[PDB]
Amino acid sequence: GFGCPFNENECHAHCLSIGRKFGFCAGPLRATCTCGKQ
Repeated sequence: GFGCPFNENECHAHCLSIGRKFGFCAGPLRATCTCGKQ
């Protein structure tokens, strides 16, 4: 995905910064991140 496996901390913190409290990278390619609450 966008963050993992490259930078999970970034994707994670990034998603966490948009209100979401959890989330990971969405898709295999560096597209976006899948937040736990969209």
